[PDB]
Amino acid sequence: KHNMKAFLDELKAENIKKFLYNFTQIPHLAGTEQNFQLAKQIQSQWKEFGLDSVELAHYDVLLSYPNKTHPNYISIINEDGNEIFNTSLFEPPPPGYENVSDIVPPFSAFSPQGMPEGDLVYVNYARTEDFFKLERDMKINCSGKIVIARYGKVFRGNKVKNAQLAGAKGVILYSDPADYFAPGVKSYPDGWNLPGGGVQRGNILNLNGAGDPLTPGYPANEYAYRRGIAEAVGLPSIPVHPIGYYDAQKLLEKMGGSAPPDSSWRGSLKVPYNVGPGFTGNFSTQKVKMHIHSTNEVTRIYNVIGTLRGAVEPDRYVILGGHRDSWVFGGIDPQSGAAVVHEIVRSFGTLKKEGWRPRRTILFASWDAEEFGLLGSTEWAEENSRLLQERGVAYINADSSIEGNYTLRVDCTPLMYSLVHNLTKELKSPDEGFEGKSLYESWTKKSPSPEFSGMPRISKLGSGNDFEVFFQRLGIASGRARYTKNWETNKFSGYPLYHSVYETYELVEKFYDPMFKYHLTVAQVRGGMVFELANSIVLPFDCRDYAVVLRKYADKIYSISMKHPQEMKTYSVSFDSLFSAVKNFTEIASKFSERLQDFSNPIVLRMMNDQLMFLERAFIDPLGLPDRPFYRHVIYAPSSHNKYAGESFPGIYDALFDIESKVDPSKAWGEVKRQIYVAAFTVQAAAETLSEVA
Amino acid sequence: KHNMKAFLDELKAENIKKFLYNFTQIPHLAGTEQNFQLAKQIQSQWKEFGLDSVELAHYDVLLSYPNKTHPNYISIINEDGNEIFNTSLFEPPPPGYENVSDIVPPFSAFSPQGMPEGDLVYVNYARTEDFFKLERDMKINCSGKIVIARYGKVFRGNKVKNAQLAGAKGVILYSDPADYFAPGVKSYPDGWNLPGGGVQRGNILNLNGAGDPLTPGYPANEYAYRRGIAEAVGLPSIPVHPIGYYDAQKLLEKMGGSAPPDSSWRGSLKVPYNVGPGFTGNFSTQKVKMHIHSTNEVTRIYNVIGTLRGAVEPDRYVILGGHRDSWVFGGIDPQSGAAVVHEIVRSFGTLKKEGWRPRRTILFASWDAEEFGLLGSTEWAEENSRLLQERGVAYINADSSIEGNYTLRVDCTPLMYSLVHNLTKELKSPDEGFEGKSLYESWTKKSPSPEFSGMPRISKLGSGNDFEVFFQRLGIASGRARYTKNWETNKFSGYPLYHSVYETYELVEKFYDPMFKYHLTVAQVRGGMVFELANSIVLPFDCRDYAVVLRKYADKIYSISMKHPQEMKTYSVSFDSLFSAVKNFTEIASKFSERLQDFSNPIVLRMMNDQLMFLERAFIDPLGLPDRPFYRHVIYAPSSHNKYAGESFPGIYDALFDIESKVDPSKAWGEVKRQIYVAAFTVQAAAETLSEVA
Ligand SMILES: *[C@@H]1O[C@H](CO)[C@@H](O[C@@H]2O[C@H](CO)[C@@H](O[C@@H]3O[C@H](CO[C@H]4O[C@H](CO)[C@@H](O)[C@H](O)[C@@H]4O)[C@@H](O)[C@H](O[C@H]4O[C@H](CO)[C@@H](O)[C@H](O)[C@@H]4O)[C@@H]3O)[C@H](O)[C@H]2NC(C)=O)[C@H](O)[C@H]1NC(C)=O
Ligand SMILES: *[C@@H]1O[C@H](CO)[C@@H](O[C@@H]2O[C@H](CO)[C@@H](O[C@@H]3O[C@H](CO[C@H]4O[C@H](CO)[C@@H](O)[C@H](O)[C@@H]4O)[C@@H](O)[C@H](O[C@H]4O[C@H](CO)[C@@H](O)[C@H](O)[C@@H]4O)[C@@H]3O)[C@H](O)[C@H]2NC(C)=O)[C@H](O)[C@H]1NC(C)=O
Ligand SMILES: *[C@@H]1O[C@H](CO[C@@H]2O[C@@H](C)[C@@H](O)[C@@H](O)[C@@H]2O)[C@@H](O[C@@H]2O[C@H](CO)[C@@H](O[C@@H]3O[C@H](CO)[C@@H](O)[C@H](O)[C@@H]3O)[C@H](O)[C@H]2NC(C)=O)[C@H](O)[C@H]1NC(C)=O
Ligand SMILES: *[C@@H]1O[C@H](CO[C@@H]2O[C@@H](C)[C@@H](O)[C@@H](O)[C@@H]2O)[C@@H](O[C@@H]2O[C@H](CO)[C@@H](O[C@@H]3O[C@H](CO)[C@@H](O)[C@H](O)[C@@H]3O)[C@H](O)[C@H]2NC(C)=O)[C@H](O)[C@H]1NC(C)=O
Ligand SMILES: COC(=O)CCN1CCCc2cc(-c3ccc(/C=C(\C#N)C(=O)NCCCC[C@H](NC(=O)N[C@@H](CCC(=O)O)C(=O)O)C(=O)O)s3)ccc21
Ligand SMILES: COC(=O)CCN1CCCc2cc(-c3ccc(/C=C(\C#N)C(=O)NCCCC[C@H](NC(=O)N[C@@H](CCC(=O)O)C(=O)O)C(=O)O)s3)ccc21
Ligand SMILES: *[C@@H]1O[C@H](CO)[C@@H](O[C@@H]2O[C@H](CO)[C@@H](O[C@@H]3O[C@H](CO)[C@@H](O)[C@H](O)[C@@H]3O)[C@H](O)[C@H]2NC(C)=O)[C@H](O)[C@H]1NC(C)=O
Ligand SMILES: *[C@@H]1O[C@H](CO)[C@@H](O[C@@H]2O[C@H](CO)[C@@H](O[C@@H]3O[C@H](CO)[C@@H](O)[C@H](O)[C@@H]3O)[C@H](O)[C@H]2NC(C)=O)[C@H](O)[C@H]1NC(C)=O
Ligand SMILES: *[C@@H]1O[C@H](CO)[C@@H](O[C@@H]2O[C@H](CO)[C@@H](O[C@@H]3O[C@H](CO)[C@@H](O)[C@H](O)[C@@H]3O)[C@H](O)[C@H]2NC(C)=O)[C@H](O)[C@H]1NC(C)=O
Ligand SMILES: *[C@@H]1O[C@H](CO)[C@@H](O[C@@H]2O[C@H](CO)[C@@H](O[C@@H]3O[C@H](CO)[C@@H](O)[C@H](O)[C@@H]3O)[C@H](O)[C@H]2NC(C)=O)[C@H](O)[C@H]1NC(C)=O
Ligand SMILES: *[C@@H]1O[C@H](CO)[C@@H](O[C@@H]2O[C@H](CO)[C@@H](O)[C@H](O)[C@H]2NC(C)=O)[C@H](O)[C@H]1NC(C)=O
Ligand SMILES: *[C@@H]1O[C@H](CO)[C@@H](O[C@@H]2O[C@H](CO)[C@@H](O)[C@H](O)[C@H]2NC(C)=O)[C@H](O)[C@H]1NC(C)=O
Ligand SMILES: *[C@@H]1O[C@H](CO)[C@@H](O)[C@H](O)[C@H]1NC(C)=O
Ligand SMILES: *[C@@H]1O[C@H](CO)[C@@H](O)[C@H](O)[C@H]1NC(C)=O
Ligand SMILES: *[C@@H]1O[C@H](CO)[C@@H](O)[C@H](O)[C@H]1NC(C)=O
Ligand SMILES: *[C@@H]1O[C@H](CO)[C@@H](O)[C@H](O)[C@H]1NC(C)=O
Ligand SMILES: [Ca+2]
Ligand SMILES: [Ca+2]
Ligand SMILES: [Cl-]
Ligand SMILES: [Cl-]
Ligand code: NA
Ligand code: NA
Ligand code: NA
Ligand code: NA
Ligand SMILES: [Zn+2]
Ligand SMILES: [Zn+2]
Ligand SMILES: [Zn+2]
Ligand SMILES: [Zn+2]
Repeated sequence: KHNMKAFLDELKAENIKKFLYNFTQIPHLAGTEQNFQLAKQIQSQWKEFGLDSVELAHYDVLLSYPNKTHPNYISIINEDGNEIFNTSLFEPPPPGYENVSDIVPPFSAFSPQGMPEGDLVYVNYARTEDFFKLERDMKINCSGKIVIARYGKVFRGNKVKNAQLAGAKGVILYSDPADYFAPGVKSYPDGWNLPGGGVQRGNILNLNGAGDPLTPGYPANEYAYRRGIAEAVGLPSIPVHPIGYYDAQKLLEKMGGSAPPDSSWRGSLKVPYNVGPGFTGNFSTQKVKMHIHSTNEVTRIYNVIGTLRGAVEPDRYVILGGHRDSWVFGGIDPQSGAAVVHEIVRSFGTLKKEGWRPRRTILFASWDAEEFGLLGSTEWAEENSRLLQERGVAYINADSSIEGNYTLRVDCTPLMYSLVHNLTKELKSPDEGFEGKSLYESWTKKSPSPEFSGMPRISKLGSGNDFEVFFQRLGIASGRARYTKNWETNKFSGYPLYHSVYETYELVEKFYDPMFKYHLTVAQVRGGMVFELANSIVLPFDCRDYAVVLRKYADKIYSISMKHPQEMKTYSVSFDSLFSAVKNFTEIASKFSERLQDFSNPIVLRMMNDQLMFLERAFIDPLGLPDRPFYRHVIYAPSSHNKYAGESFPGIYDALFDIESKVDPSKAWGEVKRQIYVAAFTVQAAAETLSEVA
Repeated sequence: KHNMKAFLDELKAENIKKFLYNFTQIPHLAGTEQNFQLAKQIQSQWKEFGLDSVELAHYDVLLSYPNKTHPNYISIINEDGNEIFNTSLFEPPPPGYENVSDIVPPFSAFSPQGMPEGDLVYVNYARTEDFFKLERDMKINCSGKIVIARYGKVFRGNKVKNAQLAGAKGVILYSDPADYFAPGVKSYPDGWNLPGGGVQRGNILNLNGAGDPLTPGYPANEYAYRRGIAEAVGLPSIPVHPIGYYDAQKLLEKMGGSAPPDSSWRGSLKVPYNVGPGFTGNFSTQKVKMHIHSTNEVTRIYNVIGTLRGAVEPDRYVILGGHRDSWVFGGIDPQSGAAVVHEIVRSFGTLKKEGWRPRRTILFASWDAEEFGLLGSTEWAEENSRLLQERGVAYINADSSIEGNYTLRVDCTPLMYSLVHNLTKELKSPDEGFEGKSLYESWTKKSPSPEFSGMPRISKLGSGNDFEVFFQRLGIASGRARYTKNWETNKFSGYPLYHSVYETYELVEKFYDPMFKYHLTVAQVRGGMVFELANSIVLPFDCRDYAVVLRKYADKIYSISMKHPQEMKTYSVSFDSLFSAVKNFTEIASKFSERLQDFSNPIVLRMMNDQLMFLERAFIDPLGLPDRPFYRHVIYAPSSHNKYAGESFPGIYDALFDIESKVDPSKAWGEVKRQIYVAAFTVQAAAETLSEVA
């Protein structure tokens, strides 16, 4: 029989391992010839595997590269202008890769050029609250200072935006062992920790969903009109560069001025973590100087798009997508994901060769330039936005399959919760101690839901990956899944070797997943979701699960506002309309679910499959959120303080944030009330898409 | 049999006449008790007629009314401040209505209050080109002047916006006999001409699609957050008032300063039409003073929404809508339309009582507050926008059924051209001399297409009526049809008694349509279109007709740009991408049409009906046109110089308009190129919705 079990049994750990090895021998930086060569290889293999069509979709987008003959670095300079300390020009390459060429040195993509010199201020993680603490409580002024911030806790683009708004003239990012060195594990190559010469690459844009900085709204095709650089979306205005902790120690050790305000500001290095500004007495005349010479350049990128045409509803698309470009070798990010997609394609293609087709069309995507701002997925969705919003059933992302070896991690729309619970109950746990038990059982035991006993934790989608255009701009039901760590060590930093030259095939094979069993489990979860989405007669979405979370989010946002009881009285701020809408959604969703159970009529079916498919769509507001026109989903947006985190009822959340500091409270509370109305209206409108249609 | 012929034969001229009489005995001003009473009557009768559900949908919107105890008027004042001439306080009521109460006196809805005094400037029709002529050629400065403009040629809101941007401190509108008195016909009540005491009411907003000025984007429901008045959409900033030609003659006769620049500036009154400023020598110390005391007030309005549930595709909506509110009695506008809708509902309901249902759902709408800015249709579409954009097949408007008795007028999307040709070939001409001939034949003979022999003229949709939200904001295929005049007399002014107290039942019964045969023909055209849209197995849209017009519009816009060959060379302005997209659309549309002919499979059918339904939808750009976020259709928008007229490729048109006067040509031509890219991209994206789906 050709059923989900046939699909799942065809997936092989050994194949994933072979593909990962194949994808990680050389760097595949976006816009480079090697990444175009890999794109062509994937296109050819997906054709071989049996897909109906496999095309490259190319765009010309703004990318950023260091200057090969004018290297980026940072110095401590003395009063004569002699550079007495220089940060490294490259990470020491790992064993056996010391002759690999075209390893891009560490840099912050899209940094402007410049050579600013000044006194250092240490700003902890450079979060909104770190700058609050500096300016409001400690009275330290960052204006015209170079700030030094540790990576972790929030997306590095938000750190840079925060530093810029504080008046910094430059930003130095570094990896503190507190955040990137797990106690009792060795540094690469003898364990999975970050060595002191290791450095995390990454872009520092604030795109807010825009895609290519030069063509917001429209695909960067051959005849596109581009903005000039001065009007580009999301570029930083001050130079930025990342360093490892050997070099950071040299920059931090001489720091003077004020003490750290508390122990939450101290990392693990043998330094005081003084905030500054500037160095202690002996060295007070020394300064820090950055030298940044990277250039932004419009460069061609290539997505591979594979199609497996649906037998019954070819005009309904279930999308499995993940990126292919990497900073260096991409051992985890993204090739551990891409190897998993390759094996999924292979398995579906085996079934297709035996005569099977899925009910709905499955689209497979190998995205380019994800690392430079989700550019390949966003440009392709801008090109195809009309097809996607009228036909897009679901998008399953497929970046890194592992960031640990402890348990499953799922972030998705509430519409997929029941699908994920059901599927994981049918899959075998790969975990030691759970032999013969379901993935659901092991996952639930290791990662319990905070709300419900006997259920596992499933998080809201945030951002910083290729589902952003599909979910928060276009309103297509989206999900992601990977193996993860126990979050009770170095929390809200990912894995230590993230975006470093040390993220290699050997990292994975030796330290994360030697048997490729976690990879296989992740292929079963991602592939299984795609299979059910593309093949179930009734779409496997439960609208009642949206009703339950909407109430939780409404309680949360109400609780935030209720910290200001006097202002809620003065300005007549009521949440009644939002609770009413959520109550109505709950009642209508319950009734819709009864009809979905209680209806041989393919029009009623497809009518109801359309109501299911368009339910995520109904949370889109075509006017977008304030000053973020590409974040249109009213229930979920990336946190305005951390692109990685999701925020619920983001319009109301941002209206309430730090509201006690606004100069005009009547105007600020007016805007809170405006966002309440928008959210209540959108919830009610979404509910009404589930009512009887006539 | 229950087929279109059964539907059409059930329609009766005598019923339309009875309904028109019933709807026009008292005024039905939006927001008044009498208009709520009529709404309740229509709701009750549509239920009686057999519709499945009939609901009122109410909103609280900004309306505008004169102050009953502080009347609006204009004076000529002398140097002592004695008011030596006053304009009328009311139109002399027609025979037999001299005791009807609650006739709203003439006023310009949404005028601010004020009592400005100053010298008059006569500005012809107050068009963009009239102000160009004044400022650029004649060197007359309107700053701080009261302008007097004749009605006609363009929507009165554009006149006011143009006067405001010229620095006027007030606007006086009047009806010139040149534009509102047809040679050789008598004034009401003895003919259909405007008497000298007659005055045209009408709002002077510039909403650009926004709907209620206080709630752009969202329905004005019970919990809506409203903008303050200062941030409202579209309100004029200077007082405005309309007068008849007896009073205008008194204001114009003393005008001095410069002569009219040419005869296109002279109307029919026995006055010089001097432009001013101010009066001739003897009277140079006299001034004009306005007294405006109207108030804007949030007021409840009521739409009636009737549903006839579809038998096979209940989740597909074909909408017949027209408004019910009137300025006074609404003898033509809108009750000649509403009586026609009432009879259509009656006929469909007769068939329903015999057991028939249409294939798709038909929604019937009696809109409120159309006269105050399309408010009722727009608020309802804002409320239901998600249902309408995923389910809306078509919208047929149904305002005034007659504006003349000469021939048919149709303005619609190209997607309806073939439907209209086919239907009119099956209908009988009501015209004298065409007994036994088709409506198509009489219409084609009297109103030939300018492009094609043996075809009738069908115009682009403009605006100034309730289809605006459905077509230009939401991208639902839309059309309108009515009987019209021969446009070779007083051109681009409508009918003489438009928006006057004289627009009565007797006007229609005595002078326009004594046998109600033109009304019946219009009921057959509107009703027949609805019938085919709601009942044809394959949607009756021909995508090839869009391809033909796209080429015509691309040639037109290219020809405008080619007036500036030097700048097109300097700035590398090419239309190649737009022509390529139009060529592709033509090829893909031809192939789609072959498949539509060449496919028992209801999924392929409905898949292809979805491609047809979503084709108009594909011309929407969710970012809207520049500074007009609610005009989202890239092919059609209301002219930025005249809301009544449609403009094709409006983004490029506005970028090219008066471009030779821009101070920064590189920036201006850059924006032309940007709009070319947007238009070429949107045409190609629309074409690709017609490609094979996978
Ligand atoms: C959750 O779902 C419920 C439906 O079960 C919605 O309930 C509606 O709530 C609104 C209030 O926001 C009600 O609005 C009121 O309507 C009255 C007229 O209603 C009649 O006509 C409608 C046709 O639209 C019928 O549906 C209805 O059954 C009645 O026949 C108005 O008279 C009310 O206005 C008066 O009172 C208010 C409040 O004091 C004053 O401000 C006004 O000035 C005026 O005096 C009022 O507008 C509506 O009737 C309810 N519908 C139903 C079917 O019960 C909730 O709105 C929904 N939640 C959200 C967030 O949408
Ligand atoms: C009307 O419809 C036609 C399709 O019939 C479209 O034609 C496309 O036109 C674009 C130009 O805008 C072509 O783009 C060119 O693609 C080359 C690579 O194409 C290969 O890969 C694609 C996969 O996407 C295949 O479809 C294709 O068959 C080929 O296998 C590039 O190499 C070209 O770039 C080079 O030349 C340009 C121009 O000189 C330089 O600026 C570049 O720097 C570079 O050197 C170029 O990008 C595209 O190939 C065409 N497709 C097909 C199938 O023919 C029209 O675009 C469409 N009109 C509109 C408005 O959309
Ligand atoms: C830190 O690095 C700086 C800069 O060095 C340069 O850039 C780096 C990224 C590497 O690619 C280096 O190889 C590269 O040189 C060092 O300061 C520089 O020192 C050099 C050599 O001593 C100076 O060159 C001199 O140039 C003048 C020309 O007028 C001659 O008089 C001299 O004979 C000599 O050739 C150079 O001027 C100087 N540059 C700057 C910007 O200060 C620095 O020594 C190094 N510090 C360390 C390792 O502690
Ligand atoms: C044009 O109309 C103005 C204003 O008249 C008023 O408003 C109109 C819309 C109508 O509703 C009128 O019925 C209404 O009166 C006329 O000017 C006004 O004339 C009256 C009567 O002569 C003046 O009243 C005077 O008030 C003072 C109070 O201090 C006394 O000294 C007088 O005994 C007398 O009662 C009024 O002040 C004056 N108003 C203004 C604003 O000028 C005007 O006569 C008329 N012109 C015509 C018909 O040619
Ligand atoms: C209900 O739910 C809840 O309770 C919500 C809970 N909740 C609410 C409150 C606190 C909170 C915090 C977080 C996080 C904070 C830090 C996080 C992780 C990192 C940091 N700093 C990090 O760098 N990880 C590396 C892998 C991830 C990026 C990685 N992606 C990329 O590398 N992409 C590129 C390009 C991206 C782009 O340009 O946009 C890049 O980032 O450079 C991946 O996705 O694997 S996640 C998440 C949820 C959360
Ligand atoms: C291919 O095509 C082509 O060739 C396109 C050709 N083409 C291109 C170039 C020249 C041109 C000019 C025109 C016109 C110019 C003036 C016109 C008519 C009037 C004036 N002035 C007028 O007042 N008519 C009264 C009835 C119409 C309004 C009447 N509507 C209302 O009364 N509505 C209210 C509220 C509206 C709102 O608030 O928005 C109001 O207007 O007050 C109706 O629709 O019956 S139409 C049309 C097309 C055209
Ligand atoms: C990753 O795996 C791919 C797919 O197996 C490898 O690419 C493939 O490499 C082989 C051997 O080089 C190619 O076959 C050769 O073809 C040429 C003619 O073009 C011929 O001269 C040789 O004799 C040989 O038959 C094959 O085309 C190619 N397939 C692709 C790109 O689809 C790739 O080498 C692996 N990469 C690494 C780093 O291991
Ligand atoms: C995840 O799995 C659960 C458990 O199987 C699914 O819920 C179950 O769905 C079935 C099929 O629709 C329900 O069966 C129905 O039962 C009623 C009788 O009460 C009958 O009227 C229907 O004809 C039908 O037989 C079943 O009740 C229901 N079980 C529970 C506990 O809710 C669920 O649908 C799955 N989720 C997804 C997204 O697939
Ligand atoms: C326009 O036509 C409508 C519909 O025919 C007229 O309204 C209807 O008027 C009649 C007579 O007044 C109403 O019947 C009456 O009902 C009351 C009880 O409510 C009773 O006291 C009387 O004896 C009589 O039976 C009828 O309800 C009403 N129908 C509606 C509103 O649906 C209306 O009068 C006409 N208007 C004009 C201006 O001619
Ligand atoms: C308006 O009326 C015209 C004329 O009736 C309609 O065009 C006609 O549509 C029919 C039905 O699809 C076409 O018949 C087809 O003919 C081909 C053979 O060439 C065959 O392959 C198909 O199975 C089918 O029998 C017919 O060719 C076509 N006539 C013309 C002159 O184009 C048109 O569809 C109507 N428009 C609307 C919107 O309904
Ligand atoms: C990368 O840096 C080098 C310099 O280290 C740049 O080459 C110089 O560019 C300047 C300014 O245009 C010229 O005046 C010199 O003649 C060049 N010098 C040398 C030594 O080649 C180069 O332009 C930069 N590359 C990029 C892509 O920006
Ligand atoms: C319409 O106009 C009348 C005046 O002709 C207004 O009534 C006056 O309002 C003023 C200012 O608020 C009061 O001081 C007076 O006591 C009122 N005078 C009279 C004679 O009644 C009235 O407010 C206006 N109506 C509206 C709805 O604006
Ligand atoms: C910080 O320093 C700058 C530059 O000297 C100054 O202009 C600014 O006002 C200061 N801000 C605060 C909050 O002290
Ligand atoms: C793999 O699992 C073991 C057992 O818990 C753990 O000690 C080790 O740290 C894990 N490896 C990684 C990379 O997390
Ligand atoms: C018109 O008059 C005003 C007011 O006196 C003046 O400020 C303005 O500059 C003048 N404009 C032109 C174009 O002459
Ligand atoms: C009705 O038609 C006749 C015949 O052409 C014409 O003379 C008369 O003016 C028409 N009435 C109206 C209101 O146009
Ligand atoms: Ca873009
Ligand atoms: Ca509104
Ligand atoms: Cl992922
Ligand atoms: Cl109409
Ligand atoms: Na384990
Ligand atoms: Na290695
Ligand atoms: Na005639
Ligand atoms: Na009359
Ligand atoms: Zn990644
Ligand atoms: Zn990454
Ligand atoms: Zn009207
Ligand atoms: Zn009107």
